[PDB]
Amino acid sequence: TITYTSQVANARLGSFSRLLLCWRGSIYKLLYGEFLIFLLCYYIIRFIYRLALTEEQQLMFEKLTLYCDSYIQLIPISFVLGFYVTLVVTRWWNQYENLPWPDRLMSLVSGFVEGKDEQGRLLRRTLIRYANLGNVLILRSVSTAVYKRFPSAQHLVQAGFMTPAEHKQLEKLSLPHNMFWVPWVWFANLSMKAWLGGRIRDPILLQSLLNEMNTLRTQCGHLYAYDWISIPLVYTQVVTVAVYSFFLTCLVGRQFLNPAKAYPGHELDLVVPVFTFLQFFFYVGWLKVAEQLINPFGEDDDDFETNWIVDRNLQVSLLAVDEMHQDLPRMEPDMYWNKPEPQPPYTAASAQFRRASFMGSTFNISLNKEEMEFQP
Amino acid sequence: TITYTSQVANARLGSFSRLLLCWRGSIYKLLYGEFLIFLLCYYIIRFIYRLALTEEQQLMFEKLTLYCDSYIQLIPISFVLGFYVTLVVTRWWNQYENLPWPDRLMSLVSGFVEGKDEQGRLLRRTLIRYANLGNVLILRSVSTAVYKRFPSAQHLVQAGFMTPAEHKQLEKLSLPHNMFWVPWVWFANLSMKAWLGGRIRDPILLQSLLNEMNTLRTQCGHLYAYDWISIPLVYTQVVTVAVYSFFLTCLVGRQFLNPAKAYPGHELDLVVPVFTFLQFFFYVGWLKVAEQLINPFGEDDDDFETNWIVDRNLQVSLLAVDEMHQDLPRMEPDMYWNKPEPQPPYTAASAQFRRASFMGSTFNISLNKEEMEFQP
Amino acid sequence: TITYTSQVANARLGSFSRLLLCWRGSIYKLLYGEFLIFLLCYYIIRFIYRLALTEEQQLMFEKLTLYCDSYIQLIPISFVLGFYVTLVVTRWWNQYENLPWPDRLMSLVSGFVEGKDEQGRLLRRTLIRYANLGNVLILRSVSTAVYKRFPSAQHLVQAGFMTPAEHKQLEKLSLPHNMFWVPWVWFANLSMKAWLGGRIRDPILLQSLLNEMNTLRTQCGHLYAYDWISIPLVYTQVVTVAVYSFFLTCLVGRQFLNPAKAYPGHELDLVVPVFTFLQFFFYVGWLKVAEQLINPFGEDDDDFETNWIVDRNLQVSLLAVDEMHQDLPRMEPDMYWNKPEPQPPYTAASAQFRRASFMGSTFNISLNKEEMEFQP
Amino acid sequence: TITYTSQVANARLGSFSRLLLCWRGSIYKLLYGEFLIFLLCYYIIRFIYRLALTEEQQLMFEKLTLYCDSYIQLIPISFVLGFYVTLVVTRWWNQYENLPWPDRLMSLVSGFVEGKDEQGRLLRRTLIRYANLGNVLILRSVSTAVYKRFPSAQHLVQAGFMTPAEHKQLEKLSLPHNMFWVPWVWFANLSMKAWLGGRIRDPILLQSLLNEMNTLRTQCGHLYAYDWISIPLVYTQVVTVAVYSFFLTCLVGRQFLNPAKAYPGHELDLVVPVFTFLQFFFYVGWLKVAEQLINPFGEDDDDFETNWIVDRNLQVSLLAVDEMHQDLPRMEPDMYWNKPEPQPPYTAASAQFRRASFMGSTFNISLNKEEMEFQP
Amino acid sequence: TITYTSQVANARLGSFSRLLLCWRGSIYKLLYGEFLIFLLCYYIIRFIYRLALTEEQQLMFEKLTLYCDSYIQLIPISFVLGFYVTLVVTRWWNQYENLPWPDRLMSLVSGFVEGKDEQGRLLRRTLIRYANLGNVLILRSVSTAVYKRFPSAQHLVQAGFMTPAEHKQLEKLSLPHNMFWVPWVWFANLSMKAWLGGRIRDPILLQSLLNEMNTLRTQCGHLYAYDWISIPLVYTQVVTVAVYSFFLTCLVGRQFLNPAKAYPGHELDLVVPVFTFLQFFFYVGWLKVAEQLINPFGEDDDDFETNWIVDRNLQVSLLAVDEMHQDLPRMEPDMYWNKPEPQPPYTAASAQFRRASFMGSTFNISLNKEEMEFQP
Ligand SMILES: [Ca+2]
Ligand SMILES: [Ca+2]
Ligand SMILES: [Ca+2]
Ligand SMILES: [Ca+2]
Ligand SMILES: [Ca+2]
Repeated sequence: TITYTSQVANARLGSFSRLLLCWRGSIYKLLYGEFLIFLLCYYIIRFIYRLALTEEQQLMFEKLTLYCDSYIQLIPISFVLGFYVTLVVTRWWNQYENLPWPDRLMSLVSGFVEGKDEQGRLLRRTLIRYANLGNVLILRSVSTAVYKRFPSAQHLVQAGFMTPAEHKQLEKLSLPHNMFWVPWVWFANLSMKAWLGGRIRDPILLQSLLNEMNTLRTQCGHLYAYDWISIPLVYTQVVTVAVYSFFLTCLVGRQFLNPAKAYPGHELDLVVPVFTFLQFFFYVGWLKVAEQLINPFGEDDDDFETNWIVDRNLQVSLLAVDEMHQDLPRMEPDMYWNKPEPQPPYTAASAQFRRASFMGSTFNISLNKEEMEFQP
Repeated sequence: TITYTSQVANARLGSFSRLLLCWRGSIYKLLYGEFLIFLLCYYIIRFIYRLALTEEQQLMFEKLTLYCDSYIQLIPISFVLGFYVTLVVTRWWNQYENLPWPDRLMSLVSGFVEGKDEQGRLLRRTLIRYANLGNVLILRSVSTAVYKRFPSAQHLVQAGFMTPAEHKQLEKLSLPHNMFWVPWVWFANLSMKAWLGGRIRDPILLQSLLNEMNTLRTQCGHLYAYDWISIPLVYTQVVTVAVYSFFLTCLVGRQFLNPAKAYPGHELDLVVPVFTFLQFFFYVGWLKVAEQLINPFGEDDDDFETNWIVDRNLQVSLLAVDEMHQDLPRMEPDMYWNKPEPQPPYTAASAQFRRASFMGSTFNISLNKEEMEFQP
Repeated sequence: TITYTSQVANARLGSFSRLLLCWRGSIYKLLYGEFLIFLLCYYIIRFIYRLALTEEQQLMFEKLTLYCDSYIQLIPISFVLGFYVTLVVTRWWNQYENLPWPDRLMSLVSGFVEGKDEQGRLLRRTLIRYANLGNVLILRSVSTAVYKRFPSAQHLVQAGFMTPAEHKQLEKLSLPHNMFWVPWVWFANLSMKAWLGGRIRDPILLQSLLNEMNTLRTQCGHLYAYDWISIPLVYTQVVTVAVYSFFLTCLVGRQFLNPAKAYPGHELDLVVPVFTFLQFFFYVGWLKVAEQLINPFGEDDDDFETNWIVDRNLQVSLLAVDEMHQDLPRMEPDMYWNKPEPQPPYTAASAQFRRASFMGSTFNISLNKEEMEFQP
Repeated sequence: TITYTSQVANARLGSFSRLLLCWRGSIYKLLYGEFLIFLLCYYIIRFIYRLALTEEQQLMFEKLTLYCDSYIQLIPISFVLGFYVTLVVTRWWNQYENLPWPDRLMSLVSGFVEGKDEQGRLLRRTLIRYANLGNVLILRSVSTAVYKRFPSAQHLVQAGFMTPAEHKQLEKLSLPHNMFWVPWVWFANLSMKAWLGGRIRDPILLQSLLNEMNTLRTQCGHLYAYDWISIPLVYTQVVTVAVYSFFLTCLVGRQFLNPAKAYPGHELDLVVPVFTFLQFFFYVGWLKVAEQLINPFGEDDDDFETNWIVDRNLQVSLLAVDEMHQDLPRMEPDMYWNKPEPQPPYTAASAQFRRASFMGSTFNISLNKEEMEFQP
Repeated sequence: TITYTSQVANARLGSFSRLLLCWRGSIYKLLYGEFLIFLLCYYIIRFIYRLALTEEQQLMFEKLTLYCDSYIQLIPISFVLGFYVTLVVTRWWNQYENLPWPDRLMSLVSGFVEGKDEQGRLLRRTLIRYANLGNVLILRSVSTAVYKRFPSAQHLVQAGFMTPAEHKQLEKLSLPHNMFWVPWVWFANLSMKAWLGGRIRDPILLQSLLNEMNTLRTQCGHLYAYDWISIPLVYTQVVTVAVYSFFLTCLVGRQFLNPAKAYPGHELDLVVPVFTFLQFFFYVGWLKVAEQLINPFGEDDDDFETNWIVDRNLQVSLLAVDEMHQDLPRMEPDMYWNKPEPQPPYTAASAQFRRASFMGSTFNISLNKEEMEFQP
């Protein structure tokens, strides 16, 4: 993930132009190889035309170039690119929104599962670890970076996400499917056992715990669904062929012809086709947006930091359920204990951000005395 | 379903160009016959024009071709196709999202329904089987593959999805409607009976079970609604007529005219309309996307794997509710039992994915000593 | 509602072409009268120009055609139609999604409301009938077909949806508003009475029932809102004028002038404007899609089957709450009682749909021995 | 709000054409003044050009007209208008969807708040009046019509929405913010008091009441947010500048030049620029749609009927919570008491709407005996 | 945040025209510097071409001028700008919708947390302060104005949002991540303590409180996600490159060539490219919309008022949980105590807004005696 929120916080002079001096996750980094290939082919064709071709062959090549330049518009690359990229971006944000965060579940577990002793600590840690194990299983099934980190269940055991007993259990229940769903059944059964054993005081608390776990399960199922059901290959091929055919046509239709013939478009000859290169950047970068966002769990610069998410979730959930359980800061009267209208101060750099309350768009409407009189 | 997520994980050089080589569920497989027909018609017209027509006929044909060429417009067809395809793709993804997964309900059943004895086993299995039976009924109503697998309720009984007693009850209840709703009423009544018999210990747990079952029922109802209420036939015919009128006009407007006549745009006389064929590929593939995705439960290569979904749901739900009930791995302290900040290790292949935590976009904002001072 | 899902299940050769031979709910059926009027006007203008203009007249009619045919492009017909029809289709699907289905509420009632005696039967039937009565009241307020079926509350009483006592109570409560909301208050009060009388065993069950009933009420309110708040009249008029002015201009801009004049494009008199007719079909059908879907509760072929929905809902809900209450099939061990991995059989027609489970896109990633080794 | 649903129920001949004869909430009513100003400017410029200008001044004006006519483009304005109007319409429908309806809360209050005596009547009426008071406060904050009806809290007291005691309490609680949130705190505290006093029999019922009240609070907050956070003024100015620059250019670029000059675009002047006026109609009406819908709580014809909504909500909620409390129609067996399959009759006007049930798209598939046999 | 809802309440004459006289948050304020730079470059190029080039160089520049003009298109730029700006606007509205408001939680806390003594006051205030502290932590993480107001946790303690004990606890819990999640765990633990101590009378009320707190936590997590996962830098660079390349080509393509050369479209030599400047305004403002809305928490005119939101939330929540707890206005019969149909009066200004109730679109349908007769 490449973040430039701090850079684009305000709409300053050349705000988006300053972002053109970036390399990581940039259009240059994404399409420099394709641009080099296109440049090589373009200049190879140019040299072939100027040198190898005879006079009649050159005349035929010039007619071909004029014809290709005239027929290029008949490729609606922009229409298809816009629609396809919109679809890809929507799927990308949905896939992010389906990333499971254990914060709500961990707060519920810390609040509800009682016991400051070893048994209570173990129960809370086991529940949060089941949640994290399910999340990590789905993530390693759907993300190449997570898979490289944990290429096997033995790797998961060594990393601490799974105990040897849990690994042995997963083996006994093994079925010819992805077993990311097992930790949720484990969580349900362990929560029921805790409620029956008095560690969870009420069925409403148990139900809340299971509701949070089920929300996480739905998120993981959505991640699996996005991984499995790819965007239609036919649609992807349609967009790809459009872009590639456009630029393959440009390779012959944007060659500078010998000025001796003085064709309307080719009176002046400069070696570099600057506007063809600009079109290449525009269209191929538009395509690269989809090429990078189609699988947001790869190893691209703008792909999600799944490994960091996993590490942070483990740390935060374990800390919340173990060290933060029934461990609260001292409860004392606050700064505004007897202040009817608290007014937190402003710093010098923030004093200009003090605004009056907005009371509604009708607040400033002016009416006469007779206008406001109720009628019988 | 055709999956290429592995292939498109990273935005490598020519990633979509590599996908262009796939055959299954591809644009070539979808439109080769239509392309053959279009090519045959185009070249029949060409041969007629250049072999049979007299001089006057040829002059009239050239005038008509020049007249036709101006009519062809890309904007209207592009708009109609883009909107129709966007609607079709949105409906296709919604239809997938309405596929019922019994994971949440099965975890709830495994947790809440008590009893390791034969009666408890039977109760849990019957509940999960009612859920799966409703799912399979709707799926065989809406999916041709599932229907071919289970062409009759007797086939459902033979496959083990429905018992002879359940089949008899369904026949007794038969109404002139799709009876896919009966298993949900059965599930509600059986859950109420289990709660009254002490197998379910709390009405809160009963309510959670019924909420999950009702979510499944709503998903099945959405599947039925998508199967029943097709996209407006008028809209489908409008898009089809747009595409066919465009290409029928092309069949003449794109004919190469005798270059001797020195017509404005017909200098070069190639035998193949390369750009017209590229337009055919793009637009007919865009239409084929909607043709394939309009009914995602058919037998297309890109259609859903309803049979696999049914089998996996049955196996997973039965295992969870029967073998996984109150069967948990030993609860023991984990690797980070007394590690305040656990740090799971990284492998050699994943060490490059270790990232520092993102602490916010305002983190790096610099302020002076005076700027950070509160004012009264 | 015209269903062609079975026909468009697979993307076959001419899949959408075969849909052009349909009559009910078709473009021809929708716009044949408009096309006939346009054709009559066009051929009246042709005859007027060819046999009523002296010559200077003919010369000015030519000049008017060579002007209308050129400024015709000024109309943003495609943009307007696309953007308006997208909104119309979205509203149409939302209106369908707000159709109340009593399946969840009826399962909840059948389960929760206890008593196999006459009083229990009456209570369950009365609750489900209140739900159905509210649904039918809103449907007859918003749908012309349902109103024609039940043009009065006396008709509702004669049809069995409302009791004479309920009709008298409605007349007693009558306010100068649509009284479709009364059955929901009746349902809430009857459920409270049933809980107080011991027929409902728990406030949690009562809350679940009221949640389902309130979801139904929200759906009915959304139906009322869609009926009341029509799409902006200015927005509809803009698109209507855009289409009508375009096709009124075409009447004089797409005429075949005298070939003697040798006007460019006007040299050949084909009599029949094939492309003008194709454009008429395309655009007027794009507009007819919105015309038909703007009120999905009218009497068009593609409008919702509100009467069938009412009948099916009544029958299904009554059966579920009366005949199916505490009436379950015998609970016996299933076919896979002791089968760890059940595998339902495949028929000959479906054997090709047996697929290997998808284990994730990272499943086939290959790594070296050192790549998978954890580092310190 | 202008309603034409009954008029557009069926897609009849000229269904949308018949709507061009309406005045209220019409494009004519919205843009007639702008059209008159534009016409005056156009015919001032035309008369200056053919009268005041000298012989070479006319040539310069013709050159300017051609130069301007070249730069009049449809796609940029069309695209910006489409996107902006789509956003405006989405916000308009969301703002309607956030209008609070007290129906669910009133049904819950009537059911749960027990007691047919004076204390119970007062409690139920006070709760429903708190809900209505919050709704009215937000409505008078966000709607000009509601503000004009109730320009002060004293007006609210006189109208009966607030008691003098509630007005005094609001004055005591006065903060420098909009105080529409106070009635929700009042409702929560009164509900807790009622539960503690035995009037509400269960904390589950209390929770349901508070959930409905909080849903209403969220709707009111969304209304406040839409009132406060307007669409970006930059975006509005961009769209306005696009439209106005277009039609300011059209003032000179669409003048009828001298036909004798034989200019390509001007061989026949019609005095009245019919197509220019049609473009003005289309684009200015498209912009006026957004102008009217940007604030749907104004006083336009198509703006929401907030005053009627307030009146109806008050009347319906008070009736439901006071007169309909534990007042049910006599519970008696219905018409289909012992009818296994009820079939309500059809009138002569609706007999054609009787339909056979839809059993699924796979119902009609035909399979051979060998094809339907399960394989080992 | 710039509000003009009161200005655009009604669609009046020049409604959006009067919005062009605004400076704050205006297109002029956003793009004046860029327009100045573009103008300076354009006139530098013009002066060079007109006073420094020789005859042959001027001829070459003239040819390059038409070459550049031929290499300019509007369709792709409009398409990409429209889709990118739509995405940015959707994200902007989502980011606003994820701003946490403590209204529902504060009402629940005031209702449920019992006790008018100091312990109860302290408990309620501490819970509401935990919610506000979490909100403020996320806000200072994601918003530059809030960060400048509270550049440190010491600043938060000095402003009263955090106590010294809470600050010490946060330091003790410090992890290498954003610690904005700690207050939710604190809230859950304090709520559990309050329920166990009898301050919360029921686990149902506890569950409601925790559900509201978890909704706030989800909103804060969405704010963090929007701050962290920026829109793809490739997409941003693509849009920026499109716009900037378009105008870079325009710099030379829109130069006014020497009129003496009588080029196709350069007869006039207006010194100011009025239409090029209008296009600059249009497109650069369309881009500046996205530039301003990409980070809605900066310090732009149209950016959210996070500081005011924080202050208002603190004041309102503290008042609601402390002073408004069990402090209700006297419950007395209302104005319509025994009026079956209350009719609040209308003022002279709003008398015209009194409307008859909408009874549905089928209300005015007319039927015959035979038509409305039920059939056998
Ligand atoms: Ca990727
Ligand atoms: Ca299909
Ligand atoms: Ca209709
Ligand atoms: Ca308005
Ligand atoms: Ca900003």
